[PDB]
Amino acid sequence: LPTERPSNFFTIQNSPYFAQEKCVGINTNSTIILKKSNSDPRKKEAEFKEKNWSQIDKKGLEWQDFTIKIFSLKGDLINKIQTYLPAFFICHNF
RNA sequence: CGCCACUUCAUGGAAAUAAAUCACUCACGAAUGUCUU
Repeated sequence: LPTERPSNFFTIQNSPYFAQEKCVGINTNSTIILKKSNSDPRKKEAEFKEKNWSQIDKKGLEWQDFTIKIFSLKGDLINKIQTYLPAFFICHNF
């Protein structure tokens, strides 16, 4: 973990998401750059580059509670949506 | 823990449809109804 990061910046080290593996490494385009630490060999330390953080294709975003608005002039459609909406989100990922 | 990327870049439908297609006014008015030898 680089010990200089924005307060909203967090990492999931081992995840099934294996795209964007170049975001941590050697090249200057990487968001987090690993170089061999001084003194002791191995046990490299990481540096956070905010400029590369901005130009990342995908980010893991978690928000507070947010609203979903469904509009329909058909009352029976809305009431059927109300029954199935809690089940729909439980059964699906996005 | 180390190392490492490929793939995909628009199809289907609608392509004009109805309303009004000339309306009103003037449709001849005035002079001459014989004149001069």
